[PDB]
Amino acid sequence: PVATNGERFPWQELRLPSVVIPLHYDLFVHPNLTSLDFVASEKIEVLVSNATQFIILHSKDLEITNATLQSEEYMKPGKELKVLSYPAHEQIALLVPEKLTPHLKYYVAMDFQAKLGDGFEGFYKSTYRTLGGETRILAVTDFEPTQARMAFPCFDEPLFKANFSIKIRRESRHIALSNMPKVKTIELEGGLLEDHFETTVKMSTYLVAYIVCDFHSLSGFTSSGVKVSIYASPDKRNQTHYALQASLKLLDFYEKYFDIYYPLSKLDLIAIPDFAPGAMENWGLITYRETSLLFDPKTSSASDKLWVTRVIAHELAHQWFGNLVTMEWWNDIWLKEGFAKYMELIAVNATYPELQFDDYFLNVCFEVITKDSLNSSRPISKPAETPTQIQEMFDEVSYNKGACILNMLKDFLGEEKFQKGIIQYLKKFSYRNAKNDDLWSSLSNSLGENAEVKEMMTTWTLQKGIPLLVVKQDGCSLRLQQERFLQGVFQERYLWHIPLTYSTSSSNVIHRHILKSKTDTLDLPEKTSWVKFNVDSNGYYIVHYEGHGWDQLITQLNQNHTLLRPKDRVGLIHDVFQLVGAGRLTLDKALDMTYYLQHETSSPALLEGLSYLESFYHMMDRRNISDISENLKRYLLQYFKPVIDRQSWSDKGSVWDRMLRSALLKLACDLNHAPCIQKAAELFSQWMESSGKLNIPTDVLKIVYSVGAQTTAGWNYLLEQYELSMSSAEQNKILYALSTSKHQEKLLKLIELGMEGKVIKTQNLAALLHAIARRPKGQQLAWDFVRENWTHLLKKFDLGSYDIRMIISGTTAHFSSKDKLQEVKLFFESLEAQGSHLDIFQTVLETITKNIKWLEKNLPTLRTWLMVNTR
Ligand SMILES: *[C@@H]1O[C@H](CO)[C@@H](O[C@@H]2O[C@H](CO)[C@@H](O[C@H]3O[C@H](CO)[C@@H](O)[C@H](O)[C@@H]3O)[C@H](O)[C@H]2NC(C)=O)[C@H](O)[C@H]1NC(C)=O
Ligand SMILES: *[C@@H]1O[C@H](CO)[C@@H](O[C@@H]2O[C@H](CO)[C@@H](O)[C@H](O)[C@H]2NC(C)=O)[C@H](O)[C@H]1NC(C)=O
Ligand SMILES: *[C@@H]1O[C@H](CO)[C@@H](O)[C@H](O)[C@H]1NC(C)=O
Ligand SMILES: *[C@@H]1O[C@H](CO)[C@@H](O)[C@H](O)[C@H]1NC(C)=O
Ligand SMILES: *[C@@H]1O[C@H](CO)[C@@H](O)[C@H](O)[C@H]1NC(C)=O
Ligand SMILES: *[C@@H]1O[C@H](CO)[C@@H](O)[C@H](O)[C@H]1NC(C)=O
Ligand SMILES: *[C@@H]1O[C@H](CO)[C@@H](O)[C@H](O)[C@H]1NC(C)=O
Ligand SMILES: *[C@@H]1O[C@H](CO)[C@@H](O)[C@H](O)[C@H]1NC(C)=O
Ligand SMILES: *[C@@H]1O[C@H](CO)[C@@H](O)[C@H](O)[C@H]1NC(C)=O
Repeated sequence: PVATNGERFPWQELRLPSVVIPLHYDLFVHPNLTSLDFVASEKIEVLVSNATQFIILHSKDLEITNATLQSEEYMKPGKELKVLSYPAHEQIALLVPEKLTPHLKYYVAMDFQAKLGDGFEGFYKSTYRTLGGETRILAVTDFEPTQARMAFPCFDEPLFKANFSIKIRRESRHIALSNMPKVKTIELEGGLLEDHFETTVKMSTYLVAYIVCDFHSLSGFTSSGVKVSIYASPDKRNQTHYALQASLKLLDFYEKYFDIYYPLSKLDLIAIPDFAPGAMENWGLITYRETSLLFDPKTSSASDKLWVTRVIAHELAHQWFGNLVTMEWWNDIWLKEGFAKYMELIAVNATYPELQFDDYFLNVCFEVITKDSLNSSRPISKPAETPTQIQEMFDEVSYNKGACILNMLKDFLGEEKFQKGIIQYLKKFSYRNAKNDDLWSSLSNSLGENAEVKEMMTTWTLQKGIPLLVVKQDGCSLRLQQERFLQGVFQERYLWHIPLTYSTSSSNVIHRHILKSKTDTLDLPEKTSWVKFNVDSNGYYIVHYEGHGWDQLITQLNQNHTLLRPKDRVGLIHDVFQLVGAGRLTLDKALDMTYYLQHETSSPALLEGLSYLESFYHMMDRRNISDISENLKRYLLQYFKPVIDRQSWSDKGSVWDRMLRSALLKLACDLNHAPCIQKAAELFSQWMESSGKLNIPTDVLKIVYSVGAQTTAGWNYLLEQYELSMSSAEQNKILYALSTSKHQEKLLKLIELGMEGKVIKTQNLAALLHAIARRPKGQQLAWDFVRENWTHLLKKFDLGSYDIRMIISGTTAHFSSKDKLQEVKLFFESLEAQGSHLDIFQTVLETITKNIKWLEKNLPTLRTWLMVNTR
């Protein structure tokens, strides 16, 4: 069953056969950054197991021109092979003239060439702007999951590990980096230089990497002698300082924490200009977006600092979770991505406790629950096959839900027993691969009535959705049922092994009960006012207090809120508003709970609460529901006047202090509070008049620019300043500010530039569209554009890239009318070209219907509740 030139093709599965295992790759690459193409050769030391007529391996968009097979027994230098190509599985078959012999080592050699990548995949070209306005080319790799094969032919599944010796030829004006450090640089006849790189460790193909560029570094050494260097564009070297400092502290932490040294002499962190993902964990050569790594204190803010620290810690943790211990197959991608996200917490809490990152980790878990509460959610670990359905595994479920469900398990086993379990996991499967079950046996065993942790996690990993815990308190006995939590019912299948954590009014001691059933009972050792299940919200479930249970907790908040823990509070605020969407509580209960927030000073809770009230304002503003929006404006500005007026247009104070400032000054300026608009307007006007000279504090930088962008003069100068900027973070904030214009031609212009890709890089287009679509003046525009340019979009990105998923989601999911639901339905059916299908078509439809339902069921309550206040 087969093509191309002619005949049958030996192997039919899209997975490779087990029979021939690579041990080592010699790989020579000769890129040309004027021609924008490359020539290359490799030699794959392979080991046969079963006898065979055909070697099979991956290759894509590669012209193969010579293919020889040598041996050491057998047939010494050396015989030629025939190449069959089968693009539909991205495979090529090497036909041999002789049934190869078991247990012997051969050498597969091919010459191959291709144009440098045109997109964000395989070995591609990126560009950057010099301070002088020069444009400069570099070449870079991104192979995850399956684009190693676009750069050199190989056994491109992450189970087929091997050693890699890379050689790279280059002009004198460039450097070459790769996974390993550079052993030597030999000069050649014609003036060109060639760099030789230490042979790698055993590793998967998706992590192999190499770059050619004219970047400058800053370097440092960890206590363990590792040479960390931070590579970036030449005129951006000042911005590499924080990343160096942090990575140093972080690698020290990770080394000790895991009790496993980082194996390589060096670890490079490079800031690539055209970079689709946030970062990529390429062993010893970690590639990052400039916003994931660079930092300029004149222009990056607290949040940016927190983000850069977070991604650095994420990618450094990958060096152990992923690279050192790789998953067997892409179905279990979370073992890498989830653990890496979890370790951000542990590592950043340890190295940078001033950042208060653990309060922010709750945020990330809650934002998961929001998407995980629909029918069309999926498990963190489900099977995967085709080139599309592997790319579908890359999102936030396999990632954040992963990290939260791990964070739960830390709490249930304690930091010390959890740590010891992953130390053994890492050591037991070092330089090797591991399944889901291999992790659980490692965490249970660390005699003997059993931790049977497998059973507990089978239900959190391989099963969809999230539990709701309902509790009734009749005097001194507690009723406990569990249900699947959905966002529209009145579920017939599911059941979790959910550890529980309750506290009471009587004492603040944490008692623990587990559970492995639909129903259960537990009596408390006291009569008491309230119970609060899920302490600090370290579990990944939602609590509903049926009977008077909710009302007690709200009267507790209004009386003396500090008798609940500050994380206990954010949990309750969250849960209440979600249960309104569930139809288990009524909106007035939720809105009444927001009264205490004029006394709340824990910014976690205060920001959470405000986010719901701001969320409602924006729902109302996008629909033209003026009477409610104008009331909700007025409520937010009068209630919360004290805390708004207490805010300095400054960079002063803690991290949460600075984030609260940015939030509240944004809210005030988004709701047209004349004092905040006039201050912002002054700061911008002084700035533009001085021509970049004055300094807007970084925490009000978005606010000042966005207000400034309402005048035509300001918008045009901001777009100009965008192109000249040397901070990708300032640029980010400028792009937001530009996308808050009311002028339709201006919003379109931004989209057109983002298509064009020269001034506003294409990597920013999805976020840009979503920025526009969020607002009432651009929600239609953005929608029209995405439909009318679907073909035009799908040249620039493949579906289902993260980029395409966020273009669909970001232009549609905020809709909340029956009309627009139909428009989206229509458009989604229309895409039964190859288009249909993606999982995100369903989840958008369910998201829009959720908004339809929420409005019909709760809007008149929101209207009256606001009118009750005004009296
Ligand atoms: C990728 O392709 C480039 C051309 O597109 C090539 O640049 C060229 O390099 C040669 C020397 O290496 C220059 O020619 C020189 O040599 C001849 C004698 O053989 C002399 O007649 C000339 O005076 C000169 O000394 C070309 O001038 C040069 N082209 C330019 C404009 O720079 C790159 O070297 C290739 N890159 C790699 C790394 O493969
Ligand atoms: C491929 O990588 C492996 C490690 O994954 C290398 O094996 C190391 O070899 C040295 C010298 O024999 C030993 O001291 C180490 O114990 C090995 N590493 C570990 C930690 O197991 C091997 O050198 C590489 N192979 C090639 C072809 O160079
Ligand atoms: C190779 O050998 C073993 C027998 O030892 C067999 O089980 C395995 O299937 C063989 N590989 C194939 C697919 O021919
Ligand atoms: C394949 O191309 C190489 C280029 O290095 C050449 O030396 C060789 O002669 C070619 N193969 C054969 C069998 O001629
Ligand atoms: C950063 O500033 C220092 C001193 O002010 C200067 O020497 C250097 O050129 C600057 N670096 C960059 C990349 O702008
Ligand atoms: C946060 O960090 C400190 C150590 O710096 C520790 O006392 C505390 O237990 C940590 N919490 C978590 C979630 O690890
Ligand atoms: C959830 O919703 C619809 C209708 O109830 C159902 O057909 C669908 O299969 C469910 N979601 C998925 C993708 O399982
Ligand atoms: C709230 O309760 C705390 C703890 O007893 C107490 O210190 C404080 O004075 C109380 N304040 C109010 C507002 O009742
Ligand atoms: C939307 O806003 C416009 C401008 O204020 C207003 O004229 C119109 O009444 C609103 N649309 C509807 C149908 O309410």
